Amino acid sequence: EINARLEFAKTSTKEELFQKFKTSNKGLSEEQVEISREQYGDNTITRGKKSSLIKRLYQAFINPFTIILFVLALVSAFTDIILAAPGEKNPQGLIIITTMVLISGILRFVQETRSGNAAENLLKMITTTTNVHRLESGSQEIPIEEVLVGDIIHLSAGDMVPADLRIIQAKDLFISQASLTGESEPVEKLDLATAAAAASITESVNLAFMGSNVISGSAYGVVIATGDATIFGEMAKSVTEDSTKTTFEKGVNSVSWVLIRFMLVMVPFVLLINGFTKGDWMEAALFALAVAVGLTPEMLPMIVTTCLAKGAVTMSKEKTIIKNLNSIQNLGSMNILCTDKTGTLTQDKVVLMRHLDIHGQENIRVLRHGFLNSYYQTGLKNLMDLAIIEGAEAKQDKNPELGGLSSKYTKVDEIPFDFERRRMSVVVKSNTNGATSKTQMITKGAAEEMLDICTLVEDKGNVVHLTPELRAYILKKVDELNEEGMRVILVAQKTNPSPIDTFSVQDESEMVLMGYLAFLDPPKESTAKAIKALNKYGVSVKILTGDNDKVTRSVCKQVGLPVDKTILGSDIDQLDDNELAAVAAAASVFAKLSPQQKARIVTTLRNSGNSVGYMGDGINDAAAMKSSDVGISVDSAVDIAKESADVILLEKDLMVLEKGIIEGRKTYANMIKYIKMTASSNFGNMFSVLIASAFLPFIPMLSIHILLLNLIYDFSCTAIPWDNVDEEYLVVPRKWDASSVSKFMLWIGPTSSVFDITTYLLMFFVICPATFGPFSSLVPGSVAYIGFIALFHTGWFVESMWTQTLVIHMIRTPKIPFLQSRASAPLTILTFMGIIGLTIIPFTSFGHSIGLMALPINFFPWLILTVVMYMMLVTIFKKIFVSKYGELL
Ligand SMILES: [Mg+2]
Repeated sequence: EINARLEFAKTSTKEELFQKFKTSNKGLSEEQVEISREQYGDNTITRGKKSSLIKRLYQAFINPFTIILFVLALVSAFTDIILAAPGEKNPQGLIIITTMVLISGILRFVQETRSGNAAENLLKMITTTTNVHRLESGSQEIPIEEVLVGDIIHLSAGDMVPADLRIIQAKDLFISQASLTGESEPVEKLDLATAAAAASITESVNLAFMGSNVISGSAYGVVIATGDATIFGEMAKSVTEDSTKTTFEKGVNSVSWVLIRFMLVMVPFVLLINGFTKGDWMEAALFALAVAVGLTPEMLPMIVTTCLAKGAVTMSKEKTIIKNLNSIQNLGSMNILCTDKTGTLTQDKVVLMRHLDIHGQENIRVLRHGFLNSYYQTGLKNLMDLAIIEGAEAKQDKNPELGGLSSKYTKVDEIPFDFERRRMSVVVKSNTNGATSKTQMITKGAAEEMLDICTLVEDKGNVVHLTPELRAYILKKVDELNEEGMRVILVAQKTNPSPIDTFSVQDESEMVLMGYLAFLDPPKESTAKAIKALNKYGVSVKILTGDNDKVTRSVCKQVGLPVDKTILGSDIDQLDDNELAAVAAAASVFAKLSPQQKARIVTTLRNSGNSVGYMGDGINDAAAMKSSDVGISVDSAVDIAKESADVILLEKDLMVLEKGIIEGRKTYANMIKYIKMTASSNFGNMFSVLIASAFLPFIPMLSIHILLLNLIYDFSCTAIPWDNVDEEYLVVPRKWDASSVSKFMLWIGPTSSVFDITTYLLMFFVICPATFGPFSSLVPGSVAYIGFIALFHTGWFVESMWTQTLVIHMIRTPKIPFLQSRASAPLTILTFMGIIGLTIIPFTSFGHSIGLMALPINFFPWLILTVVMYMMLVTIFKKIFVSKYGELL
């Protein structure tokens, strides 16, 4: 029903704009922006649903880890605050676990807010801008999201349409509406008052809709609709963006499920054993609560958030400004990099340009027409046009036949560039006249598309007829030049369109071929170093380009790329999906493709069990970028690429992409390392508790003691994001896993339980009796009894920390530590400082308040030996695990 406003804008004219038409200095636009924002709408991106925080927090607080923390608080409530004996009502754990629940839920909500699906500027690090002219200063580039009905945006070459907009000024405006309607050939728009309600909305020669990227031209226009009211909004309503890529959410939930399984197995066993043997069911509940607290690694979401933030910040610092947080996982799993040859593999700066006649000799007339075609072009200026302009300007002082053409001629019409036609045209004319007949129609483009258009040739000394022998001769010379490494463009010229109009493809015919211009794009100085690094790291660099095969093969061979059976688009059309997948999985250089052929190639490669990353900086490559699993682009590019991309790069270089991939991999490597280490250590400690529940007459450690141990360990594990990772782990694309975590827990876990039992006995027979006498003689309620219990708890507290935090330097690498794989300095410093903090805790007022005590100095050397023994046993079990289950982590 929104079509009423659109049809009203299409009909009438600028003279009937109740919502203001004149603006940018007089339009009453300083507070009407709020009226338009509320009454009309705002530029939103609402896809299928925007459930408010009322449901967002509801679904974020039912996370399995949050459920575990809540049930820990509930059991702590149901045991330590209500069902305890009278006088034994000490909450402590209730509040200290509710705080953990809240700190997990808030961080999970923050993550899910900035976690989305593929291309989404949720982080808002880098964005896309529109040249708006508001009534304060004007000419202020603003984000596309900050656009309201009743504003003017100037549309230029490459500028994506901000919102549903009505054209006000039009100068050779051509926009590609293929992103929403098809028909990749650019559609011409004009400013008029025609009504013509009978239309499929697509044409709308007066209306420019959202997503219709401007191929060429300069045009001002007023906004008539914004937000989901735009046709882009109804297209986004059909979300169809759900994917089955295992991400951080599923991995964290699976780790929580492994913890749930281990708890559901162990806690009932401990409860049954204690209740049936000791006859103290409340003590059994305390044992179960301690086991559940120890097994569950609280302060895990904080570590996950730290890892994600560190990865995002580091990737941004490595000239790789990422988008929605799931970009890290998507890019880190890239098997195939499908890029182009322009810019990525070649320094686009053309240093070898040639203006050649039909024979192959120099002739400045061709350069003159090329300069006329380039300097009077409203479209995107590529390297060829810039090289032509610079060379002509540098040589103008020598031969003034090129004498300044910027003022002696004035543009009067233009034909844009279509991939179908491969030729761009301009009709230029002298402004001062002097001949009353000068309307040249210079056209520059490809080889065969230009030859099939021209009907006569030039040079020699005459306008010779286009003999097929001449056509074959020109084509063969062009092929020779292309195989020499230089790309060539052919120019044509027609004259005397006395009515300066009717310029269609029909008028772009029957021309005189002046000659061809040759340019060389030298290969980049990164001589396959980036290519070899990507191959080492698990990325197959495939080239998707539409240029001639000869130049592409020359460049690829110069950059050490495989010059081999190169599939052309003509073959791709004949090759069905199965054989196209076969050749794509085999070939690595694809030349002379179409914007849709690249999309088909990417789709088939992805569907053949792979992940594809397309890097593009043009209007047409977005068709394949949206078809790619991870979208990559440069900052100096068109908006249709950046909006559809995910890995926007501050510089164009494959090494930047490689470093971004490495940092993204390191994020998950450190995350899974921390998860495995914490889970295995917790399993070992609680398994020692379970196996010693039948002997010790007291709980080995209080629930508050284990909780503080875990909190200190986790807050000292915040340097895991800044931890060095072995190259052997960073050279293979990897995804989230939980089975390896479970194997690590069940294998490298009990090796700590054995020495936990050793420390149990050494406390119950060597130190606590040394300070209080034999425990059997100790009477319950005495100072000696409570002192014995507190000293045992403190001893296991200190020993457990010293073993859990110092084993990180060993289990981090599957190799010999400190000999082949050193740790990170922040990790070591944080480990040492946390260990000192825990060792100093029981000697202060915090001890004897939680239940700790000062320890005898004889207790320290036993720990010095126990830690080393644990290191050795861990190394043995680590080599066993590596050689048995393939990899350690
Ligand atoms: Mg331990």
